[PDB]
Amino acid sequence: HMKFPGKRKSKHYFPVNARDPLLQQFQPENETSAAWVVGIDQTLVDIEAKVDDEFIERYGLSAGHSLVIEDDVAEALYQELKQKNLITHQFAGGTIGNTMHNYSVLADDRSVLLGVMCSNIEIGSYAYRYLCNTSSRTDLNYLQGVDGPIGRCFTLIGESGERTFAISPGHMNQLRAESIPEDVIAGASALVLTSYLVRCKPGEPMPEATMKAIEYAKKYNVPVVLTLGTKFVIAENPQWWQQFLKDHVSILAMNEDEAEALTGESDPLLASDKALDWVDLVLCTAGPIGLYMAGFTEDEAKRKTQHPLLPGAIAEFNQYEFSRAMRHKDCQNPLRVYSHIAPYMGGPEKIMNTNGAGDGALAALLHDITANSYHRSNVPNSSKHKFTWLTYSSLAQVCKYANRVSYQVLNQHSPRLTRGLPEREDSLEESYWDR
Amino acid sequence: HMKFPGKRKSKHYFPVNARDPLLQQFQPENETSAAWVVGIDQTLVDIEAKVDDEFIERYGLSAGHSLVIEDDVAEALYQELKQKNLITHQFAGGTIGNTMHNYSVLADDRSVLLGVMCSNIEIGSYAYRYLCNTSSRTDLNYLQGVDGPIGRCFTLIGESGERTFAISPGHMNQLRAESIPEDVIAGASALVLTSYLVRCKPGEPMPEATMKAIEYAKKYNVPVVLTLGTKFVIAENPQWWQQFLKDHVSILAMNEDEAEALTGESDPLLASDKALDWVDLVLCTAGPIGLYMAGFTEDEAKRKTQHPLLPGAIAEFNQYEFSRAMRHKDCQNPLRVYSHIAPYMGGPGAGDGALAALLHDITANSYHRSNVPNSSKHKFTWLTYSSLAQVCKYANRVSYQVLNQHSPRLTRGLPEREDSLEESYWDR
Amino acid sequence: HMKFPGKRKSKHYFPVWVVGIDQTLVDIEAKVDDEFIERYGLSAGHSLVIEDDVAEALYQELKQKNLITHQFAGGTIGNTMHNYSVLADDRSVLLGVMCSNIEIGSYAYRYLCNTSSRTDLNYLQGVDGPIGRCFTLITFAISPGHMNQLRAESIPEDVIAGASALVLTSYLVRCKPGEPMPEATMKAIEYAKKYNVPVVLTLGTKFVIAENPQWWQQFLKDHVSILAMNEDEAEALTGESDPLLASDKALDWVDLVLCTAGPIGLYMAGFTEDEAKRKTQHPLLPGAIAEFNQYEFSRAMRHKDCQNPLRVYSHIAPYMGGPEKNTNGAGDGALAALLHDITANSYHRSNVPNSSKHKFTWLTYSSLAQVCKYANRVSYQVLNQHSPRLTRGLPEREDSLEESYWDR
Amino acid sequence: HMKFPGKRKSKHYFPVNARDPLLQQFQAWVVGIDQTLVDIEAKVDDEFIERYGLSAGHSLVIEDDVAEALYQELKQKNLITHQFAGGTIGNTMHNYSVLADDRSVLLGVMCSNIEIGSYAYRYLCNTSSRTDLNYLQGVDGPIGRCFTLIGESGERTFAISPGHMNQLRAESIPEDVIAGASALVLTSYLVRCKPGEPMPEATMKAIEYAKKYNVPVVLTLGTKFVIAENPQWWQQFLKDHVSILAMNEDEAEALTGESDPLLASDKALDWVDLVLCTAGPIGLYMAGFTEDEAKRKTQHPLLPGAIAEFNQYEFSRAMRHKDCQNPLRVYSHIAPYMNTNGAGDGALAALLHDITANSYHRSNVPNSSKHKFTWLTYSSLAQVCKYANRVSYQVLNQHSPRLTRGLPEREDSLEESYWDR
Ligand SMILES: Nc1nc2c(ncn2[C@@H]2O[C@H](COP(=O)(O)OP(=O)(O)O)[C@@H](OP(=O)(O)OP(=O)(O)O)[C@H]2O)c(=O)[nH]1
Ligand SMILES: Nc1nc2c(ncn2[C@@H]2O[C@H](COP(=O)(O)OP(=O)(O)O)[C@@H](OP(=O)(O)OP(=O)(O)O)[C@H]2O)c(=O)[nH]1
Ligand SMILES: Nc1nc2c(ncn2[C@@H]2O[C@H](COP(=O)(O)OP(=O)(O)O)[C@@H](OP(=O)(O)OP(=O)(O)O)[C@H]2O)c(=O)[nH]1
Ligand SMILES: Nc1nc2c(ncn2[C@@H]2O[C@H](COP(=O)(O)OP(=O)(O)O)[C@@H](OP(=O)(O)OP(=O)(O)O)[C@H]2O)c(=O)[nH]1
Ligand SMILES: Nc1nc2c(ncn2[C@@H]2O[C@H](CO)[C@@H](O)[C@H]2O)c(=O)[nH]1
Ligand SMILES: Nc1nc2c(ncn2[C@@H]2O[C@H](CO)[C@@H](O)[C@H]2O)c(=O)[nH]1
Ligand SMILES: Nc1nc2c(ncn2[C@@H]2O[C@H](CO)[C@@H](O)[C@H]2O)c(=O)[nH]1
Ligand SMILES: Nc1nc2c(ncn2[C@@H]2O[C@H](CO)[C@@H](O)[C@H]2O)c(=O)[nH]1
Ligand SMILES: Nc1nc2c(ncn2[C@@H]2O[C@H](CO)[C@@H](O)[C@H]2O)c(=O)[nH]1
Ligand SMILES: Nc1nc2c(ncn2[C@@H]2O[C@H](CO)[C@@H](O)[C@H]2O)c(=O)[nH]1
Ligand SMILES: Nc1nc2c(ncn2[C@@H]2O[C@H](CO)[C@@H](O)[C@H]2O)c(=O)[nH]1
Ligand SMILES: Nc1nc2c(ncn2[C@@H]2O[C@H](CO)[C@@H](O)[C@H]2O)c(=O)[nH]1
Ligand SMILES: [K+]
Ligand SMILES: [K+]
Ligand SMILES: [K+]
Ligand SMILES: [K+]
Ligand SMILES: [K+]
Ligand SMILES: [K+]
Ligand SMILES: [Mg+2]
Ligand SMILES: [Mg+2]
Ligand SMILES: [Mg+2]
Repeated sequence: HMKFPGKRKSKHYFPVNARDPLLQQFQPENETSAAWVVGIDQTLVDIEAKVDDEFIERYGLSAGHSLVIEDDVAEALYQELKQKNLITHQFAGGTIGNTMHNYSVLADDRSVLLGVMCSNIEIGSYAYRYLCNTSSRTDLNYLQGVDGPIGRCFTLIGESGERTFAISPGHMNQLRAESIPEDVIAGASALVLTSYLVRCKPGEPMPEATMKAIEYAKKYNVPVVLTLGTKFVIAENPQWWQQFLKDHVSILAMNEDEAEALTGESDPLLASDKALDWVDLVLCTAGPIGLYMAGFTEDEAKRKTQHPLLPGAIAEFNQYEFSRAMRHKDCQNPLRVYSHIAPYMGGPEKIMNTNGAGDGALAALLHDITANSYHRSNVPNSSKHKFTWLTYSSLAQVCKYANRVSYQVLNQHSPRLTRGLPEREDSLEESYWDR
Repeated sequence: HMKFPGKRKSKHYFPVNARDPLLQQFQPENETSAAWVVGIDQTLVDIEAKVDDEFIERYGLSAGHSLVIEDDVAEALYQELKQKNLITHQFAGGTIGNTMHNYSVLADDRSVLLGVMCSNIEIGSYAYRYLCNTSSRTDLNYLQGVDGPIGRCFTLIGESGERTFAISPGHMNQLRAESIPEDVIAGASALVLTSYLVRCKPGEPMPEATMKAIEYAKKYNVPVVLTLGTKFVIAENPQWWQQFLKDHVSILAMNEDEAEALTGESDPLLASDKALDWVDLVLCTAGPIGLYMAGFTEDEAKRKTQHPLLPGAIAEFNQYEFSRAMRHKDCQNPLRVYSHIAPYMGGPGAGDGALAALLHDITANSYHRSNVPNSSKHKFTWLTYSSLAQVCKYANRVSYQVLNQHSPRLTRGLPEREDSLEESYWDR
Repeated sequence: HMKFPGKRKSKHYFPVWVVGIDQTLVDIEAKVDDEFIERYGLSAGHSLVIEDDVAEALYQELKQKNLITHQFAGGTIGNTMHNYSVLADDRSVLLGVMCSNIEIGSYAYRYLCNTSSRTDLNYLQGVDGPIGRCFTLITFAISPGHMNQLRAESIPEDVIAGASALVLTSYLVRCKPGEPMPEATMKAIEYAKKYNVPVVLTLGTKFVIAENPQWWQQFLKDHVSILAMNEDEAEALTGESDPLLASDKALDWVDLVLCTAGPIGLYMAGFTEDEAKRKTQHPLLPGAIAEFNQYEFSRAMRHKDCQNPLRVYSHIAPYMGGPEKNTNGAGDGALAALLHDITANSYHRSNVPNSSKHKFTWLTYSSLAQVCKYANRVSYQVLNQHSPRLTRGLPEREDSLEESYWDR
Repeated sequence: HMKFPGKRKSKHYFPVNARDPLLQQFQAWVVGIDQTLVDIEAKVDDEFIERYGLSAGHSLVIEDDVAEALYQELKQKNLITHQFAGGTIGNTMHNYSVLADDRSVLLGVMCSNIEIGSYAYRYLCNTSSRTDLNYLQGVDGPIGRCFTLIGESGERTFAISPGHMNQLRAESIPEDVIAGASALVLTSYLVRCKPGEPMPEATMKAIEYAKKYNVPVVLTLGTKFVIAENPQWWQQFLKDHVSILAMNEDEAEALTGESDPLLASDKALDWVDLVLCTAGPIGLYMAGFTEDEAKRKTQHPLLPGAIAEFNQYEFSRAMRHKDCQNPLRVYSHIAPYMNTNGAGDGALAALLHDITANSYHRSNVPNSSKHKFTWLTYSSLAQVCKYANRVSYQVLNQHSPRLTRGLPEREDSLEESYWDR
């Protein structure tokens, strides 16, 4: 029942749901299908508000950071916002919670979320709000119970632009590795993680559970995906993250600042290319520069672009933009391919939410990767396969999609979407509304 | 931040978001505020499964009904479904929960639901599921706590497409009149009820709270909306329902059979017309016949159709198809107007979907009036933003969407219009 | 030999001048610290005059440490006439001052080597002093020199008589008293009324206008027919913070209004014959004036020439979502586009009396909506480049032969 | 901030404004010498031509008093129709900047005191904006006047009143300006001067710098008569100094002796590295050198000619004989698209654009496939002919030999819908 990733005209027909006539005389009586995506996150609740730069330093914060805070310092901040009646919005959050939420909206298929949740949920609470607000098709039944509160992210915006985060973890890192459902990760087409998962008070089991999901991920050949949580967290130990990506990660989500922190390259293109030594596919959100994508394709199946060749540190880096991504392991003679797209319709008027924008362009990519798993099980004999790809569409096309989604997330306050993209009406549908 | 009702090319520009530059020169120093819709329901959870028509009779059920059952009968049925591993789908339900859910998906604005909810919610439970599944923009913060379980609706399919429903109410009818948020209903553009709300064990407060919600609705001149839950519920006392509609209800949703039970008219058009004696606007879903709509417009502002004139018991009833609906009270020379549309693309809970579309159009008028009071769309105090012909176009398309899927709840709105610039972008 | 205004496909066939007054200026650009501004008694966002010796002190600090980045011709009306000639490929006459003896490498030298070719400077007036120096600090610091010494005898009556518009800036009355520039300006306006030449006015900062808003209003009624403006300059003139309303209130005094609303886009308001109304095919927009673009598609007339005048409005948003990163010279560019369209009407009427585009005494060649389209595009061009002066017109679409020729 | 040469769809992306966010994350002009001249155009009788010792189709110097008599009769009878800046190289530097929207430096003379309304004033108000005249030299005399005398037939006779136009001194040649250039442009008229005037000496000092810093030298011709006086000296000039030769069909027959344009250009290729000849209505030919390893063969039919199938490798980029390791001779010709004097002066500007474009794209895009070797032109000979042919067509549909309207660029898919909105 999954939607098509993007709005481009496709050469091959996409079924959308298995009840399709041609597909019904086609599929077997016993049909599995049902392709999904799973991620791990620190169950969080955003509490957004604008504040003075005085409010920032008064609580030991720095602009543009994501800093954890002590429990007593947080209650002091919580009380000052209710006193001054400064709170503007309360909604679900989490770099990966947002991503799973946006995935379900874009594809209208299920996503499983792994994390924590109050064992007893009272109405009107932060844990309650998290549920009423989470997307419908996002599945929260596999969460784990905790006797404490879920996490609170005090998103402080201040003057136009930089959005500061202050985290009251609560029990958000109390996820145990026994709570990782083996069967869910096996039938997944990607496992999505964020750099914030290692940031925890020592001894908390979240990292223990995260590595356990990766165990299952490797068992069943499920790509591991990683998004990053600010430049400062990474620059502390760049070589540790580098070593981590080689062993486990297969897909890397990133922005230009987070990337230079990892590679030492002020050029996103080079940072992304240097990253390809460690992972199979890289997405780099460069803010106003646009976004880049770098990955691998089979050298025999390369498709050369029809756009002008772009200049860059790597000459003509989009030369095979129209190739689809494969995992390095699945290639016989892997070839590096790169692509870049500029902001949609010249970008927004207002800078707005640049933090959750990257977390959204990622969801677009996940959609395309799931779509490949979905269309492969429903139409296996298709020209779209018998080569073992990673993405259903080409890098150029996936950029086209993810770029359009980021524009959606930037042009609104929240980082979570509630409405998918508008698809084209055919002639019949068009005349219907015009009649 | 509300979406536009339908996908038609509009003469007047719809702001969509109160942040629109053209609207901030227009907008005062303080927020202009969006509108919303509220409804009351028996918090329910659908539990779908196929069974024999033999299985139906084994629990005192009839094909095609919606029947309550006692707790011992319910625990036996639940155990038999888990035993044979027969359950196929579990999701949120309720005639009005669905409608409020679909409204939020279609409009992308907030909807308030009033009802019950376990005060202690354990993970994996039914009360848990209700939350994880309800749409985001549907607001459940105003539900009421209960020491019991929410309702379970066992949807049983009879192989021919027949849907039998077996209801284990639990505490779903325990909504108290104090729990009705007065301020929520005041800023609403409609209060939505379902005929199922009167079905409860004696002494339970649900009816008391219902009368209390309607009380607030009249305070602030909020239209009351009523959808019906089967012909059988109405045939019990059709003249009682008639009396209810005159006093309270302003908008009536129905299907052809539900209507015949209420008015005695096997012709939907005639039944709807008779219904207009009691309410201000009528939506009647006639299945494969299509769906009809009947309402009032000011005889001064009538806009005559440009489509061919249709034959029916009411001669040339679509003559003013293109008029907008008003409430009878707001009209000085009220005029009856009718419209009819056939199924989308020849045909393949649907009625509860076409209603949601109507709610959207009514909220859109409330939204566009607060953001652009100067526009030609408000020389008078209308009920719908669009014309009956246009509202039917929308509701018909939505019911088709609910038919082509299994569940009665939508998960994604309709495909929106792609302009020329977007097209070139994707085709690049 | 004039170009077509815009790149839109035209129903009527185009076969293929304007005069203005300015304080002859030369831009000298440099970026500086916010400390540098207060160190010389300046304020941000102004155009503040400075003395000749104080000007020499600022000039010298820029030469020592070499902070000057770019030097080019300037002046709100110098830019506008310059950009007009680039866009239309027709002549524009500029009136002002100029060193009577010009040495190679000088500032007066540069102004000539840099001014557009098709722009005609022969009617300038000689002065034994220097032209003006504008020190652009990223605020403007002005060393007037002799820029305001234009004498009214130097106003060529015959030039303005055969013109289709006279273009002025509010900066022409801002001068040390006793300098003759304002007198020369009034003489041009006197000539303009004789031969029925529309008067055009762009404004030079909110501060200049807010001092005595009620006076400028009266100026526009008597003389002005076309008003160029930005959103701030507009609130100062009318007291209406809404650009739509401000532009509307200004229509009480003038015949046509162009208001650059920065990121909001740009508005336009004018008059058209109620018989010749052409109603828009775009959605009706909301605003303080309901459905104000209802007749976006009418052509512009002067209030006097209408028998049943009707007010008509249009609004368009920034091109391609605005730029990536010079919000000043843009308005001075958007204006040039309007001039281009107005010249085209007098041009297309004099070369093609048989065409249907002259059924009435029009002001604009195109529709109000179509003109906004054109001016909007030019503003984007002025924003993407550094200087406020254009160097190449817009690219026009070629036929199939050009397509096939270049690809072959 | 330079424009792209031509309107063809390019395989490689052209940065245009060096701001372009692309090249910035990993982060060029042409100079010429001319006799400062002013065109004064007018229609005249065939009696008017002979009356001052002139012949139709020449560019003839005249005495100062012979000029004063001619000037006075044109004002008396009110015969002058247009007055504008001129000079075979003045046109070129002007037209280049119009087409490329980048700077061009011009070297010459100019009144040290310029009064309003004068000819020196007019020259500046009229010169292209982006043309830089700051490096000119001051002179205590009047600038040159070229009286363009046209007849009803169309013959454009030229009468030159040199004044001090040939007083350019070799010290006034800016050493560094020519160094960072991509071409040094000269005209056959620079050696033609009254004896003792230093103008030819200044030319040789500019050429010194050109070879010093490896700047290709360019040469355009005036009329066939200018060369037929001494064809063998011009030839000898080309070998040592010139790297690029500009020519038209008649000017060429006088230098090479070939009534066939193709052979003449080929003969000239022995002395210089690249030759362009304007063949009037026959079209235009181009000949040069390319690396034999990277030659790219045409997709057009092979043409018959004095050299059979001369367009066999039309699509190659041109190199200098010196820069080639194994040079190959390459030829191309294009016919007219869809003022016979100034049109050729325009096509030269077009080629300069492409040659600078290579210099511009090389400094901004060192990594591209377009700079493996050390090329001369950015585009292919077939593509370069397209451009210059297109420019010459514009020069004919207008009066003056200087342009005011560069080429109109192709409207995009996105833009076109905007203008259609
Ligand atoms: N315009 C455009 N096209 C893209 C882009 N990315 C990939 N393509 C094209 O899609 C074609 C492959 O179609 P599929 O990807 O197999 O089918 P799909 O329509 O379901 O995606 C490729 O062409 P091909 O098969 O090599 O050539 P052909 O056989 O389609 O002629 C490739 O050139 C893009 O960003 N823009
Ligand atoms: N095609 C079509 N049109 C419909 C339908 N229902 C109403 N209309 C037309 O819409 C017009 C009114 O526009 P509004 O309702 O005020 O604007 P809106 O479309 O943006 O809401 C009416 O025309 P009017 O105002 O009388 O004529 P005009 O002023 O629109 O020219 C009416 O004829 C329908 O089902 N199909
Ligand atoms: N594309 C476009 N068109 C606009 C715009 N504004 C006005 N028009 C249309 O231009 C037409 C008038 O054309 P002119 O303005 O005379 O011709 P032009 O193209 O040379 O300017 C009008 O209708 P018409 O029916 O085309 O004229 P007619 O054929 O009835 O005379 C009007 O609808 C705009 O922004 N974009
Ligand atoms: N249509 C056309 N093409 C010309 C002409 N002259 C040269 N070319 C083509 O230009 C290509 C080289 O492109 P570049 O010069 O590097 O790129 P450019 O488009 O930016 O100039 C050559 O093709 P290639 O790369 O070998 O061909 P392909 O593999 O791109 O098909 C050659 O065929 C001409 O007159 N007409
Ligand atoms: N998982 C996680 N998400 C975070 C953290 N800090 C901020 N975010 C989320 O990041 C998003 C903004 O980029 C919001 O959804 C925040 O709630 C953190 O420490 N962990
Ligand atoms: N992604 C990626 N994997 C590599 C690269 N070089 C070696 N490997 C992997 O390292 C292991 C050693 O062969 C195998 O799993 C390879 O696929 C590289 O450049 N990129
Ligand atoms: N409120 C309410 N909804 C019901 C009842 N019986 C069935 N439904 C719902 O009606 C929908 C099908 O029309 C499903 O969501 C059912 O759960 C009932 O008694 N009350
Ligand atoms: N709905 C409805 N109310 C009516 C009608 N005729 C009179 N009324 C009542 O008359 C009053 C005037 O609006 C209200 O009480 C209405 O309900 C009718 O045809 N329909
Ligand atoms: N006429 C005039 N132009 C000015 C003044 N101040 C700045 N400018 C010019 O206005 C342009 C920027 O809008 C630049 O060319 C400035 O040099 C002034 O007082 N008068
Ligand atoms: N611009 C303009 N002139 C007006 C308006 N109303 C009257 N006038 C003129 O003002 C003078 C006094 O009525 C006459 O010249 C009128 O034509 C108006 O709304 N706008
Ligand atoms: N430098 C120079 N230009 C000339 C001469 N004769 C004609 N021209 C110019 O050549 C152009 C016509 O080809 C016009 O601009 C003429 O002024 C001459 O002797 N020297
Ligand atoms: N341009 C050119 N130079 C040649 C040729 N043959 C020899 N040379 C000269 O020989 C030297 C080697 O490059 C240089 O001085 C060249 O100019 C030839 O065919 N063309
Ligand atoms: K890896
Ligand atoms: K939910
Ligand atoms: K009623
Ligand atoms: K100039
Ligand atoms: K006036
Ligand atoms: K040589
Ligand atoms: Mg991030
Ligand atoms: Mg201005
Ligand atoms: Mg020549």
